[PDB]
Amino acid sequence: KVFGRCELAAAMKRHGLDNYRGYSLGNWVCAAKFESNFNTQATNRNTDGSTDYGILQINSRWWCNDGRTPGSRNLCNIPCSALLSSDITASVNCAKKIVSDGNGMNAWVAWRNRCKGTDVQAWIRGCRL
Repeated sequence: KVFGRCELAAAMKRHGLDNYRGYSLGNWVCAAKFESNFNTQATNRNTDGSTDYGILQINSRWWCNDGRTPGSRNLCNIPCSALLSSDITASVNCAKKIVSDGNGMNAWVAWRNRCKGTDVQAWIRGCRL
């Protein structure tokens, strides 16, 4: 499922991301934008052979189980599959653990590189929230 910009913000907000660990709703929408382009089914192979999954491209080395990542962890105790469904619950829940991990939203390289310090409020401009 490809979410619309405000439709993702709404779902995100309903699942308690709005200001989670201090990161306002605009940051999470910006990060989704650049990680998956609002598509739940986005996957991408990292060079180490782990795979990034979902709206927020959550990595299998640490956070989910895909059975094809030698030496990895499944710290969100989910199949990476869960991160690709229309229902963003698993994704949001697993984002919450990642962003709590000590490094904040920097855990997402695209957010650091493309969202950090930008007018992130733009991403929620004009949404019924």
